[PDB]
Amino acid sequence: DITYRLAQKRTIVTPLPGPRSGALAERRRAAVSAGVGSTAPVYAVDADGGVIVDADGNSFIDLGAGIAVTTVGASHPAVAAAIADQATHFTHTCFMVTPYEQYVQVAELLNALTPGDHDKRTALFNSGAEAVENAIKVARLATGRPAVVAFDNAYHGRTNLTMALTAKSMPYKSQFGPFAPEVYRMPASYPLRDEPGLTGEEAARRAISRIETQIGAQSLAAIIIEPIQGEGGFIVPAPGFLATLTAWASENGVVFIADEVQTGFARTGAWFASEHEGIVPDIVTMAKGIAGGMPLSAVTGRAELMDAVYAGGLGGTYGGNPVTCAAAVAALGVMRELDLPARARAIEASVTSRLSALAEEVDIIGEVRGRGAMLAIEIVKPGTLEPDAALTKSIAAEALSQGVLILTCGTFGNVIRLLPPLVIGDDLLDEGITALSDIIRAKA
Amino acid sequence: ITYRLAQKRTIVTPLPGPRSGALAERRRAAVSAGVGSTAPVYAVDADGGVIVDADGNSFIDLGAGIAVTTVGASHPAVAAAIADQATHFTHTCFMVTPYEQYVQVAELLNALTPGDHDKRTALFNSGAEAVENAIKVARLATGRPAVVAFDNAYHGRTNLTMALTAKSMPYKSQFGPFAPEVYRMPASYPLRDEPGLTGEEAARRAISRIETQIGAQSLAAIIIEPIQGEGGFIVPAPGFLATLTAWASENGVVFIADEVQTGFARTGAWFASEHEGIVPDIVTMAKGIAGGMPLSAVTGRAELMDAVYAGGLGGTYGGNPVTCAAAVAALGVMRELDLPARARAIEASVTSRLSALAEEVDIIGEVRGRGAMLAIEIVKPGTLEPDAALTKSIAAEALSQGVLILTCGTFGNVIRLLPPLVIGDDLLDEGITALSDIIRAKA
Amino acid sequence: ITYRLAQKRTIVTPLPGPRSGALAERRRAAVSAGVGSTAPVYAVDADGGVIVDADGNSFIDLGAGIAVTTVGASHPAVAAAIADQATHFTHTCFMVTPYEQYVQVAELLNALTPGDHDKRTALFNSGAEAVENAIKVARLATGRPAVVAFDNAYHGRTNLTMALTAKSMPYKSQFGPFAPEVYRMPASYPLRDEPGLTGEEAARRAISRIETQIGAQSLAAIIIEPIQGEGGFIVPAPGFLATLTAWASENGVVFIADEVQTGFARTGAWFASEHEGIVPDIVTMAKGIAGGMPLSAVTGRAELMDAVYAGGLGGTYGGNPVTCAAAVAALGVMRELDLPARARAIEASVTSRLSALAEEVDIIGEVRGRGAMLAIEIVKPGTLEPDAALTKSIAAEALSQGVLILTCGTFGNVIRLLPPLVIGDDLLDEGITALSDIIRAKAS
Amino acid sequence: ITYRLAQKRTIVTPLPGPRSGALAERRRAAVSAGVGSTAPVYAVDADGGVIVDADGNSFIDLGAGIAVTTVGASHPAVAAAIADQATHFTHTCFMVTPYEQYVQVAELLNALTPGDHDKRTALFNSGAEAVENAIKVARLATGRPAVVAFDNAYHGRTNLTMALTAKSMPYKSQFGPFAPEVYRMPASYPLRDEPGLTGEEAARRAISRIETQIGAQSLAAIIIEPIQGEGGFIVPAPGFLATLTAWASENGVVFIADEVQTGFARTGAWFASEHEGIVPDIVTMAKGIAGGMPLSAVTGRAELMDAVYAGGLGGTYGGNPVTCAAAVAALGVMRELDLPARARAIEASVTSRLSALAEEVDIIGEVRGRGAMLAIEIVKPGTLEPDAALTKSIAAEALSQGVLILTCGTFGNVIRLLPPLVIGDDLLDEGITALSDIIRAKA
Repeated sequence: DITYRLAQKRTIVTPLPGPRSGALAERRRAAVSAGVGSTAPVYAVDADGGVIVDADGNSFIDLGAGIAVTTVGASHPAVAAAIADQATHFTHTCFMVTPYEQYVQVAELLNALTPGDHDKRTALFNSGAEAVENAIKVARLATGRPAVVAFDNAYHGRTNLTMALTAKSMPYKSQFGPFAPEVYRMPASYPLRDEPGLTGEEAARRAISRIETQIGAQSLAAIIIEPIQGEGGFIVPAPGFLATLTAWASENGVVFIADEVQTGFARTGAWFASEHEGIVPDIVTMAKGIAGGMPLSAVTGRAELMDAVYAGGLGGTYGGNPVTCAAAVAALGVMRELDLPARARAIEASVTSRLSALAEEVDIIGEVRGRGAMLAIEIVKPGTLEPDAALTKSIAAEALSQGVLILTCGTFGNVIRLLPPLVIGDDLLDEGITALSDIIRAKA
Repeated sequence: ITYRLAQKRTIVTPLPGPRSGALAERRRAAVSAGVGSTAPVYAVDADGGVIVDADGNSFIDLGAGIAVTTVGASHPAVAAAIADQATHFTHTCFMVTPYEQYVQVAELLNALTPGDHDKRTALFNSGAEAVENAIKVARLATGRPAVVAFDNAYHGRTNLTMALTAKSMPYKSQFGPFAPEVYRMPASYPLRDEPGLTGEEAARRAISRIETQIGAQSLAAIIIEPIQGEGGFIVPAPGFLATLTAWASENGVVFIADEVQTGFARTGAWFASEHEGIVPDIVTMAKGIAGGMPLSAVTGRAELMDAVYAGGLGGTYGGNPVTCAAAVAALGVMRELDLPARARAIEASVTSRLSALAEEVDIIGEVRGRGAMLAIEIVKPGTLEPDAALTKSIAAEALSQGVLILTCGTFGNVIRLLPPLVIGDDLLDEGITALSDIIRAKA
Repeated sequence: ITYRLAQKRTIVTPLPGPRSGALAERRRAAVSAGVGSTAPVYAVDADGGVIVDADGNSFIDLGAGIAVTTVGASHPAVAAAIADQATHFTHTCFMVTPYEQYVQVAELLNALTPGDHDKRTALFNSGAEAVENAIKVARLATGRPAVVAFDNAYHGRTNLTMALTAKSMPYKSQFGPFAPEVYRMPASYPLRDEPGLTGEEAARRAISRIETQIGAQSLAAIIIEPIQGEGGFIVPAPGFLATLTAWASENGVVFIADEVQTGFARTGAWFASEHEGIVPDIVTMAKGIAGGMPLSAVTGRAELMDAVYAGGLGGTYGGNPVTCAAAVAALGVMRELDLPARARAIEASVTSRLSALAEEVDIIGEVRGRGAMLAIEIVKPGTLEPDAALTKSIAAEALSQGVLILTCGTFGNVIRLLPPLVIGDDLLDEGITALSDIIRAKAS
Repeated sequence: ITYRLAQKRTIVTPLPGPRSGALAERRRAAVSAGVGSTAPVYAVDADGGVIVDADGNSFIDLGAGIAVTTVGASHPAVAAAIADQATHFTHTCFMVTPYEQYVQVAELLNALTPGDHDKRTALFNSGAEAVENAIKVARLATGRPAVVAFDNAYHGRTNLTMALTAKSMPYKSQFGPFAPEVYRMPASYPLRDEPGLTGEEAARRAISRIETQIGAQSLAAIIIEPIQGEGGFIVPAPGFLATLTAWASENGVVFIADEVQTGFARTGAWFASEHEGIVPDIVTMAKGIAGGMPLSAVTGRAELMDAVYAGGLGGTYGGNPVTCAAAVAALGVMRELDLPARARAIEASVTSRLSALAEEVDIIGEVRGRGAMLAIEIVKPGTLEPDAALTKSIAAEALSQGVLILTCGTFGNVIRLLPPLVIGDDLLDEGITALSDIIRAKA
């Protein structure tokens, strides 16, 4: 039993964008860099439960959660109350100047929540990119080795190094280099497009062989991978792939970094997606869902790695902001109290079965995949695995016109993803999935 | 009657006290040793010119969280704006579903930054991210690879911002290899440069080296702080920056003023670039912008900022709507209270006291800075040999006396003053007197 | 052919013998341990198909000093040209005072390389320097930063050529960090790729990855060996290279054929590119060019080669007049004796013997190559699992029997044949019979 | 000494003449425009102090092919050794089948380089390859990433040696991005540095910057030319190099003396390091080593050179046996004729003439260099403003008079003298007089 602040309804009753959104768009185009861009042409005034309400009073079904961020809802009252309260005491002291309990609380929670029973420590930053940057810093300093491996279909951020680590050039990297050195890309696992029948273990062995031939373990500080590749297309590795990699890394003194920026915090039907794989990452990176929408990120890793860095080596002015920490303590509480991991598993069950039935009735769905509330359909030309990015975009755009916000992704631009807030109601989620299904049938 | 906390220095327990000590045991068990903190006490409230710790001690705050809480660390208008926005939405991702608060901040920054030309803004979370994105814009817009940064510079802790940062320890050491095609040049450091060197000559020396070693046709950008912050509050010789900007303009090189620390009233103007009469092609901002909340900005010529293809400037959290609400409020407070004028008054009163102290002792090599960004460089008597150990000792003794004062510098020997601009005259005077007494004792 | 030395295999002392042993003691006391040598005997003469050591042993030379002494290691016309030029001048620095010998080599190479289009040449000393300068031309001419190299590639031992080289040990390990904006892609390796994979499809896979991860607009050059040499004498599937060159041409990307090892009669044509029907934008050359002397060349489209400002391509020694005289003489010998035809005859006779041998034993996974650049890949029986130890043991046993045969391979399990093309039928037959007997002994 | 060619100037056709003109047409049709040549005439013979062109003109050679043909460009012992080796074998690849000639050169260089400690050598083809391999040894042996090079340095035209080289045009521009973790530092340039700056202080300034910006624990190597060649024949202030080598030793940093240009009799000693009293950990060599043939060498402490795993230093052609035979012969000639002593005599006589000339004109800012590596820096009268255009015009006019003289310099305003050491006194004098007359005419 969840109580909502806003009516959980889809309501589209003006042109899109409406008049007030249009006036805002004119101001936006006059003031904001064209390099930014936005998926939706409407401007938000409220977001609660499973809806976004725009400046003209339209109410959209939110199947994006701000790209997997507002897992607890975009204005959860406990999160809002924690934010307001902390801000009355202090917005900022800089933890590296005058520390505070809120940062310590978050570190404690994350140390306990991440995989493994071993001794761990945490450092907090603002963005997921900063978390990745700092995990790489820890691995390089602790091992004394220079190279880092990242994978095909990877996405890790928009800083120079996280661009280096990211696989796709457009729109993340193109014209923004040259890039941070000693980053090597390897093949990972992509079941749909890899050789038929390839096992996870064999996919891992092929990557290991390439690493040994082309880099050498003695020069490799770290392997970084997303347990489910997010922007690359919600790619779930073949069973056995990740465990095979982690075993090799452990044998070779290489730090294994699981990038759980998108998969972390209930999203995949577990606290962390690494749990489904049985792996215990040496370092985990986190952001998005952590703080109920506020800018917080985290690096949680084996104590001996995290404490290898000299005092002052991990830094930043804002990181572990006390208001964002208060938001995180509250958001993590909500996840526990409402058992949002269980809710994600319920969503996997109901949505995957609907999408699988839809795939049998049309010919444009190449695969239904994902876990928990991180689910996707890959869109292809009938009778092939040829990507159809144009159709993907058209489906997403038609859904928006019908009042349902659905994101896309993928190395080839042809994946419709589903990232609802986990506090969405059954009826509104069903309405959104039905609207999408009708659009897919119409296109097929 | 107006402040929320008592504007008093109150030290009535050992430091750290018992509640801080218990928090510190927790902190050492949970938080990476790579982080570290200046103070051993844990904050529960910060307001006006004070920080109150978990044991009820009250410290005079001459750091502002490293130049961040310019409007105070819990300004009630900032607090109310944060609270209010959070009830509506914490986040939609501006790149997914946009919102007015981001647009408002962009409008405010386009208006506030130097120059009357057409500008656009993009928002991120940290100062390092702002610098990263300024470099991305310059590189894409010019089609050129190289970037120049300077001796004594500091720009952040990401791989590229480490590359752009001069000092290795603790910012860079063991964290490379670093982003390529970054070239370091000499800038202006009047105390330590050749006696009588003009800013124009210092700039011509840098320009000559740039032309010889890089070539304008390969250079996307020159990035410099108008007053170098972590490097030691180094104010360039007059004429230096204008000489550089003129060359950059003539050669199609993007000039980026990194105002992350200097920006927003701090130096007695909205931006420190104003003192120099320069109009930077791009300005980077963070710290003071949002009254303590994590927001950063890149404001630049429209033709540069709009050269980037849609989706090329990105990030999930950037321009967070709660942080934007905070910024709108914080910028309002700066205007309403005329905090630039306040910084100018602080410059006048504090610089004269510090200059008098410098004549009285023999360990102050220079008093420098502008507005409420003021510093003394500590040296061995009769020399300009840095004394970092003494610098550290003075700051630690100040802390034991209830006054939080930060240090910095390429050579670790600069005591800096970064008060919140809402500090009262009497409490600021008390803090400066306590510092002066400690400096006299050490000299 | 008249030979200077008796074309006989003669092993009549311990190996190494006493005089080689005294040289080896001096060598260990004076020469870096980082260098290393395959053979423990010290050369005093090399002619036709033999190497005569300091103790009078005569070895059958199936290596040609790693594909260098194609015209033989002391051809009298090459020696005469070297002697004559040294009497006039050893060096003036072509960039200071030019000379006809450099111009003559440039003219010969412009004529001999693929295509009828306008070309220019620049001369250097080593193959690595040629590759460096081909990359310099491509980067300057295109104004683009990135370069693509491939799995199994080898291009040299300078920092950038190490970057371009795939295998870490012993070429790269501990010698970084490496030159930036080098990206590695899969090429074609028929034995180890998916069974049935066409060259066109292998090329499409590389192209897709290049488009996704780099973007043509950032790509100055693709560099590939037409037959990968140190990587294991890997011949691409038919259609692979043409598919690449077509894409490169369409996208303004400079295509560089690294013919340092394949060049000059070696593969049964002047250039291996001819077998593929491709016309590279730039060709890099060294090894066989100057009958053993240190010369290398970059020959490319005039518009590319002349895009570089005067003084931008340089070096003190490059196009050394004595080495140029050697090259004019060597190229003359290749023409006069029709060494490409001789390479074709060696392919016919040796490939059929080696293929018969492969049916008789169970440790030969593949016989491959073209002309006199031929290889057998050694595997564990009934598998494609590499056997580097056995490969090494075969080569070592051959050396003990007076036959110098080199190895190579990404996995260290390729026995290669690189005879001088002036070897006699009888001595070549003897060498192959000795190798076969050893392989038969090991297959039991 | 007896010569093969007439030791005189002979200018009896237009320059270029008809045969050189025909060759130049062929050259422009066949050779990349990126190469370029100083002289428009084509060589058929070079011997002693002269170069004879395709039309029978004879030039006084004051360049030695850029400091290469120190023993003369066709010394008969060198030519005979070359001929003789080629009849036995041109190449076996030392890494496949080794040979005595490589061992002989390694032994000679181990003995000749500074210090009495245990050393080993590896051979390559070019000076750039020697520098590449010295950096490889230093990085592997120390396990550290960074390399320091200096203002005004030149080390070669490969990607990494371009990175190490200071001047962009024509060595680097548009050829990047460059090998990472190369840091440039100031060295010593007496003419243009602060008046009175000591070498020790110049080194202390570089050391300070290194410690601040890199940290010894990340620094594999410092590489410097004992006299910077292409940068303008810059001789460091006394004490500079020794101060650096002391610091490197104390901090585990490999010090590499790049003697590619200074090496082998050129500066009045076997190696220019001798004049400075330093013992470099690694020396790089090429140019004069093999009497014009393509050989280069890396000679270093045994513990450093042998730290590299077998096969880690390589190349197909390196230590070519014909080039090794040339080197044994050339080094023999240098010993037999005491060419280091000859270089000291040249220094004495030429420096005194050039210094007198500098007193008489107003366009020579400095006379500098050692041995037969001598230079005049050309400036605008009453200033140190470079005059590159005048420098070029002097060299061009000398060529028209039958004297081949090279230029160089960071600012393109240095006339250099690099004669072969077998040039006769009368011909060298004639060359210097022709140059002097031209310089007088210009002043």
